[PDB]
Amino acid sequence: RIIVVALYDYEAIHHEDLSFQKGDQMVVLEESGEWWKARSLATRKEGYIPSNYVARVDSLETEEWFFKGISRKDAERQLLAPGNMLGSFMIRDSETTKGSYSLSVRDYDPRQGDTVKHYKIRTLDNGGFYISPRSTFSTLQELVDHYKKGNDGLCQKLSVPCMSSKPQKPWEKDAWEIPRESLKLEKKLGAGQFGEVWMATYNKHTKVAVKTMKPGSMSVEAFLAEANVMKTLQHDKLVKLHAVVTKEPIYIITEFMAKGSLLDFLKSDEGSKQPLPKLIDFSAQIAEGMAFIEQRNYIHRDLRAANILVSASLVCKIADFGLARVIPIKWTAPEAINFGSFTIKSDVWSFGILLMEIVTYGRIPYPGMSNPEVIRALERGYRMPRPENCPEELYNIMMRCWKNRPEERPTFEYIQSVLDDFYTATESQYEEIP
Ligand SMILES: COc1cc(-c2nn([C@H]3CC[C@H](N4CCN(C)CC4)CC3)c3ncnc(N)c23)ccc1NC(=O)c1cc2ccccc2n1C
Ligand SMILES: [Ca+2]
Repeated sequence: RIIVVALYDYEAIHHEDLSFQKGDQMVVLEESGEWWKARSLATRKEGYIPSNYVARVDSLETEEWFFKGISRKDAERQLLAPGNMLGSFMIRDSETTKGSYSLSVRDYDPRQGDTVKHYKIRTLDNGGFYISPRSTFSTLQELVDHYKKGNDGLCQKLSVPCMSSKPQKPWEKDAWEIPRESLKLEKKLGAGQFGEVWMATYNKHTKVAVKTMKPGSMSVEAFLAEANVMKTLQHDKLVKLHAVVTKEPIYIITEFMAKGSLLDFLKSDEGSKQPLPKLIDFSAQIAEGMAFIEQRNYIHRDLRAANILVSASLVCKIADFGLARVIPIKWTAPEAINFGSFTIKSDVWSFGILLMEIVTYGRIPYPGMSNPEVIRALERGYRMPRPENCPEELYNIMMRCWKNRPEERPTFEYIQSVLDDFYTATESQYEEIP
């Protein structure tokens, strides 16, 4: 008999899903991935729940101050998000020391400003935890209680856990292919050569974006096999593919991103208020999604700010992964223009051009130059000059992306790592403490 507790409130919106409140316990009847079948102990109702809204009773996940599967760089992002404060903290899974835990605390340095600091939490036998050998605790819960009153060596005494908002509800179960009838397409957001993008609603309670495909050269079955495969390549930095309407014209359904494209966003008023570190943070999120593509041995083919989407919390996600592989020379590598050699390394070239888009708040690449003019300039070894608000070191990344030989271009794994810690010396990623 397996009992889970509700981490968040959930209101049912489908046929068989259960509503519940935070703290509700439930008996697990089935584990089916995204949705579990359960019995509420509160309502005695049987039905489906999102499994990301529950954790085993008394597991660490149930604690306000604990964040499962969260990286150094995400801890920092979350802790730097609106809603938090000096001393805001989390205990999380250690990223570099598998099986152990780390503390992340919101701090403030005069010389640099709001920062997040990291402390290794240490474990062995005894089942105990210490950050510094003298100060020892039986449970993680005792550790947090300590560094809540007074900062015994810590940069900052702990105040309140980091802020969590509720996770995205998973798409309805068994609803990869849906009837068109399930959709209300409410606002045309854009339209072009291959179809349209619309703001829609799926069965009344879910806002989605819908891409409608003009019937083209491509087959129907040939288009769905790619979507089918693309849907399995889920990542936090790729827009979520939810569903498809298989009858012509093909509708593609993704999560809705509140801020539209990175390009429009950068050019908006709020866009122009983003300081360089944030612009750098955006690049790092994009590099992360591309690291993932890279590691799975895939290729985007059409990387640029028009194909990056911004959520309302300002999370960047790569869009149109898969599409340019079924179906703009200024973002394309010379080998790809000249011979059609598209590779992860030609995506790397595109990433450098996008990095320039971000630093220039959406200015077109090679301003005042035509496509032909660009082709020849690059052949003569020209590169865009460093803009004003661009640190030399950020510009060197761009230059490395634009090496004429594709083999000499960095990997996205290395770009991400450079972008992630652009203001942090390796030695300084984790605080010391006697
Ligand atoms: C639902 O499908 C998609 C939707 C979007 C999308 N575009 N826009 C704006 C962006 C600015 C635009 N415009 C810019 C210019 N300004 C001036 C006006 C506004 C208007 C439209 C959005 N706004 C909010 N949420 C969204 N999800 C989107 C992008 C890609 C896909 N599809 C895929 O990614 C995809 C297709 C696909 C096909 C096959 C396999 C995989 C596949 N995938 C992952
Ligand atoms: Ca250190």
